[PDB]
Amino acid sequence: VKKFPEGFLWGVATASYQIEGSPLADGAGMSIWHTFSHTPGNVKNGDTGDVACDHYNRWKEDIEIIEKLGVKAYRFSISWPRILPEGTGRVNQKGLDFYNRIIDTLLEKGITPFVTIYHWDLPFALQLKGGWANREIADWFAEYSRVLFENFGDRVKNWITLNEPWVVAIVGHLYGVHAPGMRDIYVAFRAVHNLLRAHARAVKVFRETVKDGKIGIVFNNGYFEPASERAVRFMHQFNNYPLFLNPIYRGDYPELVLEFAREYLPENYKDDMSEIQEKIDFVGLNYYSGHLVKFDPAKVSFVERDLPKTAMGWEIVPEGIYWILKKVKEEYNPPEVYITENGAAFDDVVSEDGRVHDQNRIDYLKAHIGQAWKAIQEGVPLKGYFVWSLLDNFEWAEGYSKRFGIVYVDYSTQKRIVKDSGYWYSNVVKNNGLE
Ligand SMILES: O=C(O)c1c[n+]2c([nH]1)[C@H](O)[C@@H](O)[C@H](O)[C@H]2CO
Repeated sequence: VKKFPEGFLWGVATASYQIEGSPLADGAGMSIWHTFSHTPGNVKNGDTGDVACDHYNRWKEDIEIIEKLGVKAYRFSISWPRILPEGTGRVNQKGLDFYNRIIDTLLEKGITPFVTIYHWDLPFALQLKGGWANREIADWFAEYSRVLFENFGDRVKNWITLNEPWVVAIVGHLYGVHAPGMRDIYVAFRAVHNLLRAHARAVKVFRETVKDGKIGIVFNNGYFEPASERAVRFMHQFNNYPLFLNPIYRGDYPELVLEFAREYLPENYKDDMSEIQEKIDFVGLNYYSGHLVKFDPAKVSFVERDLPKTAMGWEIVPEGIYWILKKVKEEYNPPEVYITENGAAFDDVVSEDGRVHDQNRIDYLKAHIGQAWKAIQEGVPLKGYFVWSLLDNFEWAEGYSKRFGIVYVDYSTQKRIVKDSGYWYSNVVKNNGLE
């Protein structure tokens, strides 16, 4: 048996735009994912977040599902434009009411809330003012954060500033695959820098406002391996937590990041580094996949390997999660770590028996939970693990076509069907580990 520490946090994870629907209900401002997904060509099948899982009306049912599964922590995000429709200034009481009911319900049912302040749904009003490209976002984010702390900090004690700022900056502003859909390398690296400055301003306000809670930040990570026998060192420093943690902990960008991108960063960016080092309480790592990497005249390309893949076409590489856990301890030694996301998309079918027999997702989860256990044995301070996702949801530019839930969602009726994964996971949580 692989048993976890006493009081280890077993959780599930969602994001506001991915599950809620009703993006303009009760005075909410538009977000950039609303305008981006309503632009033809940007999202698979013309899918948008207009309805999604209808969690905006079905929130109680979904929480009752979390409770019924015995899952102990729920990671969810707040939609900035529900709270402040123009991004700054006016506060919308109905948006606060929405998350207040979610928060109180979780606490009643003994589920611990983990709130992601920013999970990609920037108010459109602020995008008009440049969004992450604008230095003033540090102030706009700080004021948004202050609102959340004041309203919810009496009850929510675990906070995440940003979800995957690498994706926000690079996929949003260089690849243009995500909102706001831009393809400018200089904008993209100014967004990296501003995401850091905004994160740090939010931490600073947190210390002044919620004197008994904890705050951290979440990164996407890949397990990169070299094709022959440096481009791997780069991918780690650039795609993984070092891009942000080197500034946070060491006061500058990683070495290979500066080699590639010094010219794209603002000229006096080092002026902001002392503020950027605002102390954080934990590091959240997301992990999904491994990649084989070769040098190639960003001077990097991926080499496809055989290996089982998910419906995303992501190579299943469970040892990556142990690696990334060991490497973060080794490189930055954060006091606490969480796996804030881990999961897989598979082509899920409801059998005639009414169940979803996702043995592939179970194999995926079990393999990665084992590897996280190992890192705990070898001393990594991992305090929690979060499955992405509770529900099948809007998977960004893939639309509804990728299913990550441990609960199946039938979109034509909004019926939730717990998958074999969910039941299996429920048992892991109950036992506090693998049997
Ligand atoms: O780092 C990643 O690969 C990654 C995967 N995911 C994410 N980041 C985001 O945090 C979620 O909003 C996604 O829906 C989820 C599944 O694609």
